[PDB]
Amino acid sequence: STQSHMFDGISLTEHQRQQMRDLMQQARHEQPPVNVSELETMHRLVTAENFDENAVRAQAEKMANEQIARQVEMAKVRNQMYRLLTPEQQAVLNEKHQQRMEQLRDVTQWQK
Amino acid sequence: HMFDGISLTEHQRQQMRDLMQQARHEQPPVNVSELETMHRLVTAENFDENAVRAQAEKMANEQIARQVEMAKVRNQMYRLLTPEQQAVLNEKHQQRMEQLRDVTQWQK
Ligand SMILES: [Zn+2]
Ligand SMILES: [Zn+2]
Ligand SMILES: [Zn+2]
Ligand SMILES: [Zn+2]
Ligand SMILES: [Zn+2]
Ligand SMILES: [Zn+2]
Ligand SMILES: [Zn+2]
Ligand SMILES: [Zn+2]
Ligand SMILES: [Zn+2]
Repeated sequence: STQSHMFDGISLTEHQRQQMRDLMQQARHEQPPVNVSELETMHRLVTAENFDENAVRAQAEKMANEQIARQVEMAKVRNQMYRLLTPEQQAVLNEKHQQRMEQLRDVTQWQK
Repeated sequence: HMFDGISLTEHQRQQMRDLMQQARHEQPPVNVSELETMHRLVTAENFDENAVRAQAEKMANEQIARQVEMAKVRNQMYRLLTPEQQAVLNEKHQQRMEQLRDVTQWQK
């Protein structure tokens, strides 16, 4: 899923938005477009009378081992978008990120 | 989502919510560490494809365990259902599948 609102709280000259959106949808491209297949077999497994954990694990690992490519590509794009920014815009980015992290930890502790 | 369109006694509704909480228990927490080193990679002046790969995988593991535990519980819930309800679920499943398919050839 897109990082957007990734440039929330950030703006971001208009040519910067041009260069951004072009191509940020290339980051909407090579996102994860699921199969009716993955979904059908997943469904069959989940709906089964007795559960086959090893099967579902197998299917998960396949799916992931797949996505990894996309993951990497979209990471590349993201990095480009990042490089297209000013150290202060960046500052704000890294701040947003760090916030997000803290939130995640708070949630970890609460659910611990 | 997966029950979208099924109901469903209060007793069993609470069973399922109970199971849901205890599931947000048995499942792996978001490894904020890997997230750190990832953001860190993504924001470096020069980009290390292989490094990023290493991290992607290193996270993949938690991703998998999540999928498996989530399926474990979804299946527990399905078990809780009654024959009727399970059939309704099949209805919704097939509808969903239709929409999906009919769309996966659109516009073609
Ligand atoms: Zn089916
Ligand atoms: Zn299903
Ligand atoms: Zn696949
Ligand atoms: Zn906090
Ligand atoms: Zn605990
Ligand atoms: Zn950080
Ligand atoms: Zn990040
Ligand atoms: Zn990991
Ligand atoms: Zn387990």
